[PDB]
Amino acid sequence: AKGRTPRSFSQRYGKWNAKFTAFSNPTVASTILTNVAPIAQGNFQTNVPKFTSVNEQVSAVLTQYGVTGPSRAIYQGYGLKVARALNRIGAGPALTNMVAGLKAYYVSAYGANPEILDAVTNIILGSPTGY
Amino acid sequence: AKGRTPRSFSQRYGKWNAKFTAFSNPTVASTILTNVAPIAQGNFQTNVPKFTSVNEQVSAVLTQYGVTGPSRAIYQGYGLKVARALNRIGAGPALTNMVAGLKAYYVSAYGANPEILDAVTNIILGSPTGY
Amino acid sequence: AKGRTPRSFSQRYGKWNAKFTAFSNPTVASTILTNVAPIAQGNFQTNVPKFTSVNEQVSAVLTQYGVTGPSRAIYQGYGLKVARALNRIGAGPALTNMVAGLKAYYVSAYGANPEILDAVTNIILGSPTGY
Amino acid sequence: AKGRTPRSFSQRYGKWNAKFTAFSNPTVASTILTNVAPIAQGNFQTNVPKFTSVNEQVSAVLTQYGVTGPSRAIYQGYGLKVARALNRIGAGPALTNMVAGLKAYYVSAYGANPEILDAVTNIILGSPTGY
Amino acid sequence: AKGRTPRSFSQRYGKWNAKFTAFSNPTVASTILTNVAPIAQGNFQTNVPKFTSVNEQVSAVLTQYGVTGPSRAIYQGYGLKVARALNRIGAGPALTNMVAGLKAYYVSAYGANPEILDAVTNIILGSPTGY
Amino acid sequence: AKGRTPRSFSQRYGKWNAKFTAFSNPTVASTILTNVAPIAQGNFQTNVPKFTSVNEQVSAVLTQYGVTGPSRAIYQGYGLKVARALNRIGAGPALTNMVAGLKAYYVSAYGANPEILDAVTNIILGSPTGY
Amino acid sequence: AKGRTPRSFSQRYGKWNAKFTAFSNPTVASTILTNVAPIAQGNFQTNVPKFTSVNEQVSAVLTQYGVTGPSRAIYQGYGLKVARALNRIGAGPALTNMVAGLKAYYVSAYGANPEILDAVTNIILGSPTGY
Amino acid sequence: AKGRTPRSFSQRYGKWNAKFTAFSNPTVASTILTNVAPIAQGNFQTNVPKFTSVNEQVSAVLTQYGVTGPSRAIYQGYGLKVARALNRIGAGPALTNMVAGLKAYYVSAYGANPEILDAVTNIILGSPTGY
Amino acid sequence: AKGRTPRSFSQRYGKWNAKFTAFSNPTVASTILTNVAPIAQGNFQTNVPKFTSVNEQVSAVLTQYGVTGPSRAIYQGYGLKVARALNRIGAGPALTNMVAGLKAYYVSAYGANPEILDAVTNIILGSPTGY
Amino acid sequence: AKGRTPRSFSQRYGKWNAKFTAFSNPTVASTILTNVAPIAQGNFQTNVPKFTSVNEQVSAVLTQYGVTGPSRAIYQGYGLKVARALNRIGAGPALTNMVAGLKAYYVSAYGANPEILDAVTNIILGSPTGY
Repeated sequence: AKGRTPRSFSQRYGKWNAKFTAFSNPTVASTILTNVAPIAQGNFQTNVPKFTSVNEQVSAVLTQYGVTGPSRAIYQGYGLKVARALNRIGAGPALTNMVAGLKAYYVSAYGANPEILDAVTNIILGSPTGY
Repeated sequence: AKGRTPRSFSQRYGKWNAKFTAFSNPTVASTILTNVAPIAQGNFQTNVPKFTSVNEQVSAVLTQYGVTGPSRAIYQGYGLKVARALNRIGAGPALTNMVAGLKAYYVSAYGANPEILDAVTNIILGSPTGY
Repeated sequence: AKGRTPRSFSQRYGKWNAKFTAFSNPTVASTILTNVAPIAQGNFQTNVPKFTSVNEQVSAVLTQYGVTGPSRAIYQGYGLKVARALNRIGAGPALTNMVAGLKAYYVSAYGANPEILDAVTNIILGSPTGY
Repeated sequence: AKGRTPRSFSQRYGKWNAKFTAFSNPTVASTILTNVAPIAQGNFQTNVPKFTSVNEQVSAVLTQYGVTGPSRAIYQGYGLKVARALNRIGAGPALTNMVAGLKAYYVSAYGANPEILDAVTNIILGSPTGY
Repeated sequence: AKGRTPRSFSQRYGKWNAKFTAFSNPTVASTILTNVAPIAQGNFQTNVPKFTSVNEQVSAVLTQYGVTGPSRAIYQGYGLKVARALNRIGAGPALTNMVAGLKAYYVSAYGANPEILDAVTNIILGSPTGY
Repeated sequence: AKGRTPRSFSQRYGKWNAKFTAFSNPTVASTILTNVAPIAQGNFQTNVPKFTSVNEQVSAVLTQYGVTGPSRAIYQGYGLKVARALNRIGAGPALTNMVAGLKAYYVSAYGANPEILDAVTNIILGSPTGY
Repeated sequence: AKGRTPRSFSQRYGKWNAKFTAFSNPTVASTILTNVAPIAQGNFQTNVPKFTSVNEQVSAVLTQYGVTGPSRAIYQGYGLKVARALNRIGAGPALTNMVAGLKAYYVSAYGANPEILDAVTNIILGSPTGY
Repeated sequence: AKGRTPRSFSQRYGKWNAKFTAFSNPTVASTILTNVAPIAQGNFQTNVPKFTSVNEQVSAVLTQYGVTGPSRAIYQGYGLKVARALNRIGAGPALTNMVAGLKAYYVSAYGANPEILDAVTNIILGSPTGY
Repeated sequence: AKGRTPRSFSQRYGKWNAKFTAFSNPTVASTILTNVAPIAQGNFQTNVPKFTSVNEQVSAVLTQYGVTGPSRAIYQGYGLKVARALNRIGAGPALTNMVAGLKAYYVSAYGANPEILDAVTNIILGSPTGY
Repeated sequence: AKGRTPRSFSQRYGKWNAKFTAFSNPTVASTILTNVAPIAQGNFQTNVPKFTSVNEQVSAVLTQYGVTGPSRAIYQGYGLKVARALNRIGAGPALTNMVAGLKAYYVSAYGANPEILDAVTNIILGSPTGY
């Protein structure tokens, strides 16, 4: 019962502004954040290492291909994207379909190199295709 | 002088946790949010109508094709993605490159229909390719 | 969701000014800095030794070549730049590309001597080219 | 009488730690920042418009050449670098020397396109060489 | 009766440390600085414009000769040195002696260019020799 | 990011005045100075003996040449100058260049005696030229 | 329903005089201007930077070509006109048509130089024709 | 002594804001407007009839050529432009140059018809060229 | 819409008198001036040091040439005029043109000495011609 | 006893700021302006007609030479300049000298036309040379 009726700009803005003005009260924000602190810490500790390690391995791979500067971010980004998929749906044919989709995305929108995308996918999933 | 040295999971977690604990203070959160409220309201008012209108137009287009349920989300998402591109870099060859990249992304990763993607790109940009 | 919409000068100034005013509060600044103090100390302790060593060794090299005064800053700066690259991406073909680019930068913009740049690169990376 | 005797890692660390511990005091930070707020606002207002305008113009130039994603950052960064030089020393032969050095830097280290570098320095300085 | 008897390291250190420990008192420091604030402000206002103007003129001169980076500081420093002399002893034969001595100093110790030193002392004093 | 934009006299005066007014606070000054006290003591103890010994040796040398009164300060100053160089850059060709430059400085600007300058350089470095 | 019936001189004068006499009331003018002050400030802040930047760039271009005095105003005006077009309709074939028409206008009516108009169009739009 | 030193965006905005805030005071606006009312009425009375009559004559001319809707505004605008010129500088060769420039302007930018432009300038000035 | 219609002496005088009478009101003058006070202070602090320094240097140059009395004002005037140009348009060919024009102006109208004009433009701009 | 001692920037600024802060008082400004109103009116009435008539005559001259736009201002200004001389010193050899100096000024610094300057001088003084 959250997205059942259409909400126009006026309604979205009104409700967003009401909730923002409410969260800016000292007691409201303090209470909410102090109560959600341990769960947030647990979620960070559960999820972030899988992505920090991907950062480190993709850095190792990018240094061997001579990629420097902001052009590194491209492949770093792609790697993180793949890791997200592996975290969300697991390994299997769906992950293969998403890896192909992500490679097409990056190659045709951002001019990424298919060879370095294969190298990143190999360091993350074990195979260039990911089977 | 922000992303100059590599940060491991320990350093990221420690700094994120220090900042999250600091922001949970009543005075800190209330002060920051009460100071940034008008700029946030202005940015919302400046940016969201361009996306609410895309929502309504793509809804109208999707009803003409019989798309129902979560399958609508796919195309809605695509539309917003395209709108984001138009908002960020502007109209021109870069926009056509990104539209082609997004079409490849969605068709090959999420099994989207090319005809409905063309119809959505037409209602948003004016032509299926976006020239 | 940080650099997705373009920000004009008035928006940048409004947000920067709101945040500067919020941080000037005694409670906000004291809380944030007292929370991030141990992490800042740890980052300083892990990173700065690598650069104090470079300072010492480039000083030793510059004394043997007769460089005095602000002209030492030139080469000191160059050295630190190279060290930054080594701290960021590691050794390999990428570090080679960046060392060549930095040598071109300094020789063309600041009238540096190629021989002393080779000497600083030799004392830092082990060889003039840096392989 | 600031950089006259050599400082080792332990001396730099001790002094940086002393000053950082002192600034974390509520009264010290509050006083310093509340006193320097108007001058910081004046400096922001004097300087930042020159760079936001460069951002917008280079965005326009980059959309006509088909550059998307983090590849834009490269050229954006280069443009800002050039603007920095024009703000520091002004127009003249020194600016020509630095523009040549910056093009060498970016082309050799980050693999930039010479034509797009020419277009960016043309929208900023008026000429590809910058005379 | 200030520098009449010789002081060894132990005596210099004892007295310097006594005075530094005394000035660290809240009342001592606050009283002394609050009392000397207006006289210090007047001294600053009286003296600094003569050197800000020298900075701007030497910058205009250095851009015409293609000097960039730390190599500018050399000439900038020389300029300020000359301005110091002009402030202290005034124009006349003593100023000529000191200009010759400063040129010898800079050319022999820091590898400065005689032509740019002539241009700098010409923008400051009106003549390359300073007569 | 400290000397990247040009500051005029009004900006320099505004920031200097703000910082001077802030430091005159009892808590600000007392906290900063009490925090930097041990590091300042350590730096004094590390550096000042090398200069008190130079004072003693140059005084011994000057008594053997009949130098009395303010004329002693000249050579004393030169001695300290030379010692500064030795403490900063070390022994080598750069120290030779700086000793030659300082000799030219003193002989041509302050009318010092070349023989006594050679004697002071001998007592400090071990040779008149300093090799 | 504003421009539907023809209005002669006496009707325009009667209505203009009525509205001007009404706005001269203290309460009327005070209320209207106090209510529109924030929106006016916002419109100024969003629009004027784009034109001040044009002023500085065209000033730089005109100094390089030797234009002095009121003859500068000519080209300044032209530049602003071009900028106005880019603000209103955007980049594309319509902006090309408007730029060609504006060049024809100024070269025929005000004796402007075609090559300096090309240089102004180049600093503003990126190209002499502005494609 | 009004346009002698360059004003940046912050200076223009500051002065415009100060003046706009001052004018919204009840007494300031009321006084200024009730003082300038008779002079404004006189200026309106002496100037506007020349343009109302031009509007009527150009309306009559446009109805004879079949121009309807917003396409009328074009020529109406053109006529007023010519009328402004005849009011500012008078009849003569300068008016010939300006009429030629205005025709080139409107024909190249707004796609106006040369025949209807000749008819409008003939009903206004007496001749198609305006001699 | 300020200088579009010609104004005779009666209109200029009537409007000037109305505005002078309005400004003499206590509330009007007080509000306007109190509102524009900080911007005026900032503009004074921004611009006047450049001209105070020029006055001081030109007086220094004039004492060396034996110029006394109101004859000094001539050259001071020239100097200030030159500084004005440098503040307005910048350095470049346009400044060369205006310096030549100012020298011709002063030599032909006021009987100034060409060599002393060379000396003044030398102390201000760097060379007698000003390149 | 007004210009007998040299005044530095801080003295000029302090006195100007004192007088400006004083004049912003309601009573001070009101009293001064209300007292000087009739003298200001008389000075305006005595002087401005001589310059409005010059404006009208020079407009008539410029229209028959084909001068349009901002280029008119040049000659208008020149004319006013000449009229100023005639109002200050009157007719005679000094006026011939100033007319020659003004023609040199305008032709060299602003690229004015000698023939149109002759026509302006002839309509103002009766002869191109002004004898």
